[PDB]
Amino acid sequence: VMNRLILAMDLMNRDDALRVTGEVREYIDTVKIGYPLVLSEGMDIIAEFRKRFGCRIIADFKVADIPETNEKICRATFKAGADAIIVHGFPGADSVRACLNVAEEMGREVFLLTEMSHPGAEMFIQGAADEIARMGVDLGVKNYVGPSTRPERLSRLREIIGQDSFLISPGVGAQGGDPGETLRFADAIIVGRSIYLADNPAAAAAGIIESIKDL
Amino acid sequence: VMNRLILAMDLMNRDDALRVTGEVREYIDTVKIGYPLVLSEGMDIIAEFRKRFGCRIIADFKVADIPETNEKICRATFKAGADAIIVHGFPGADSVRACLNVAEEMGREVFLLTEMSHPGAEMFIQGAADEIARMGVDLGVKNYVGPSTRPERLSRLREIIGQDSFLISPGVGAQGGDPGETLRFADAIIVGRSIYLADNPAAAAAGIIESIKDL
Ligand SMILES: O=c1cc(O)n([C@@H]2O[C@H](COP(=O)(O)O)[C@@H](O)[C@H]2O)c(=O)[nH]1
Ligand SMILES: O=c1cc(O)n([C@@H]2O[C@H](COP(=O)(O)O)[C@@H](O)[C@H]2O)c(=O)[nH]1
Repeated sequence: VMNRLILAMDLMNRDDALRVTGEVREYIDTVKIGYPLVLSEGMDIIAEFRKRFGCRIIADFKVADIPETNEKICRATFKAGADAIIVHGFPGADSVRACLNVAEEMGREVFLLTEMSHPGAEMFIQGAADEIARMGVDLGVKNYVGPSTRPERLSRLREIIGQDSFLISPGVGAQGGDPGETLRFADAIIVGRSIYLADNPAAAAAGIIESIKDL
Repeated sequence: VMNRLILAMDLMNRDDALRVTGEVREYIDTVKIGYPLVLSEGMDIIAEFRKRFGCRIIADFKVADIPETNEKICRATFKAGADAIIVHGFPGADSVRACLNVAEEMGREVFLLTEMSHPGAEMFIQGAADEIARMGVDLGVKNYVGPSTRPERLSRLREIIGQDSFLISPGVGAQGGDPGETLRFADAIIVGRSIYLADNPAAAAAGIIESIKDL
């Protein structure tokens, strides 16, 4: 992705989301849109963004249902124009396979979320994360999400998925993660509040890119 | 809930969803609306249903993000009129607490999803489910979701949460679960395809209720 930086656009107002995304567009080529924005403004926001900014859109819907419901969620999401969808691995292989099947049918991609970045991830997800990543490899998953807040875990996850797999990583900035250290293992970093709550989002994005280019 | 039966309305078309829900309204008082319908027709469908049918609406969004994002998802969901939201417990206590805080602020309820009903739930969720339920009890959660497909697990979950807690259970019908056996442990059953794909949804609902009344 452009500059290895993905914007997590979690503002819940279309006008503010459009303003900030437009201000930082020269620095990115991929926007992660999740439920905070979609549940506030509608699924049409995905095609609006894709068109207005010509960016790729990753729908961060942390899909985590039974296979049959996961298939429906993925079909609705790709119909709305999303390029990729983020899926939880913890509900198991059949639930992930259902998403992979719809992505294959529709010419799109699935990102598998392994370990999460927040403190509570240590309770149950962390202990299962290596196995979730191995499950991804066995299912043919090529895109993964891992935590900026725990670079030693990001390293172990990169070890499991290999160098050919694409790995993106949230938790940079507000949650404490560092751009440069995270990019030692991930291909791209996801950044939300550090950019969208900044007094000058473009300056915040530029600052991050400068520290990345130096790597 | 009326007749201890909750309709899982996972049709993706507003006209079909309204038709089926209207046909079975005399047999229920609670409709579970999830992402298949919301991502296809918009969040306004929640208030439309609540108004048209005078039913309680559980938003089955399997919330499974970091605390900050979970708070935003819950606020948007309750603003749309949902009476309750279903939250995954696998992501940990801070993520669940964020949802409980918004429900307290807005006078609504949180249902904690413990073990899931599909086969893949055996891979990672089942091994953590008793602990997820105990976490719910420690956080003060009073509403839970457990699997119709594994009544021995539903029994163990009921044992952990106590008799005062409210427990609802999906996996009845299409996934193999039985109404009567499930109601030995759960307060209400969730039924989707067995009713909404039936040639006569009202007859299917009536049939289930007749077998429930006999209990
Ligand atoms: O483990 C994970 C997975 C995520 O998708 N995310 C998501 O990435 C973004 C992080 O945003 P922020 O930079 O404001 O902390 C949010 O949209 C969040 O939902 C995360 O923070 N941790
Ligand atoms: O463990 C769980 C948790 C759920 O919410 N569900 C949900 O309950 C419904 C089950 O519907 P059905 O009766 O068609 O199998 C679906 O909406 C599904 O997403 C489930 O099946 N298993």
